[PDB]
Amino acid sequence: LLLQSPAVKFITNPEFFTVLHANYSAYRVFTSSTCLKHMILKVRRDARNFERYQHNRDLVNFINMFADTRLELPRGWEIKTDQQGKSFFVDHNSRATTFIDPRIPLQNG
Repeated sequence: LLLQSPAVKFITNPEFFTVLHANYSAYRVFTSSTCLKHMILKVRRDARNFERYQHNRDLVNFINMFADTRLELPRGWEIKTDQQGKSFFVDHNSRATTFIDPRIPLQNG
């Protein structure tokens, strides 16, 4: 499940670590964690782990560091927002909701 999600595509992409190192603060979040780094490495080894960790707040916040909110949302996605302005993302294509912004890199192999 979720093997074609933007988050799995990004985390398991050949160039994930290049994109990570190019974002210094994201690099700090990854490098200095224990649990987040462990979860990212588990997903990279076995992508089934992403669905298992999909709503984990630290994983969501980390992947959202890479979101480019200047881009259009991809076809079929909708943003909804909290009274507190927290955004969530509905992929009406797969009828699934996530806190992770689909406008993250490394989506196409």
